[PDB]
Order: sequence, then structure tokens, then C-alpha cells
Amino acid sequence: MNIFEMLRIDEGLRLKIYKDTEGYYTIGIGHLLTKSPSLNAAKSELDKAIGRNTNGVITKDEAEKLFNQDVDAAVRGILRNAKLKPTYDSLDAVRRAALINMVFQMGETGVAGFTNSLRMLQQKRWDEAAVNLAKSRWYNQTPNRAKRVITTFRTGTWDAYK
Ligand SMILES: [Cl-]
Repeated sequence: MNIFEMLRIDEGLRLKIYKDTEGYYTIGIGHLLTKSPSLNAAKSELDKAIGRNTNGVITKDEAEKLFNQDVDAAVRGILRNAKLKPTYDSLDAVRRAALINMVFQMGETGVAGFTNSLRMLQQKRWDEAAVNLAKSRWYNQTPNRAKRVITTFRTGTWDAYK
């Protein structure tokens, strides 16, 4: 198991424009297109992202390419962020994948807002961090995916994904 397989399980794969759990226009492996309610603004972003006239449909390779970019952007955003970087550097490899997962889903800003939980992860107080992470909108809205991520932080193994 690795970050790519983990995120592919959590996000799934759709080759046609769809709406996410928040109701936003998305495509591929969790690639957010726009928060705008316009399906046209969505198609326009999509064509911009792919570099061709897509009419809302992409191929598997195209989905995979967006996915490579998104993962790369996520890690990098973590490494340039004063609140995230110290937590990331402190963790083992499996738990690093859990943090990349949260950032891919909610963005750097959202994650940087879990101040108390990050402080608990740095200290390696696993059980305590798991309880604090669950007191969030994130956990209440996407509880099955949140439990998987939280279990990963708690255990430092890929058990929740096997
Ligand atoms: Cl893009």
C-alpha cells in the first residue's frame, strides 16, 4: 500500500464530471474543478486543465495525470507550510501518507486549522490525537473515510485499508 493506492480507494475514479460530497464539480480521482454552481464554468476549467476540448469526459490516462499532479502539489504544499512541515517531518512513513490524505481532501488551509491535533501528532500521543481529530466537521460529514485516516494515525499501519 502507498499514498496513491490509498487515495484511489478513498476517492474512487470517475471519467465524467460529477458532484462531490459537498456538491462541487469534480472529475477523475477527486480532482476538484470549481466551487461554482455552473456546469459551464466546470467544463471550462476542465478543458483548461486537460488542454483540449473535452465536453466533460476524459480518459483513464488523463485522470491519472491529474492525479499525479495533485499528489505532487499536496506534498509540496505541506513542505512549504510553516504549520504543516514540522508535523510531517516528525512522523513515520505511514503516518505521513495519512497527513497527505487530509491535505488532498481539504487543502492546506483546512488542515493547518487542526492545531491541537497536529500538536498531539508531533508529541506521538496517538490515542489522544485520534479522539481530537474526530471532533470535527470532517469526521461528521465523511465518517467512513475519516475513521480510516484516523486509524492510520492511531496505529501507524495500513490495516484500515486492507
Ligand atoms: Cl490543474
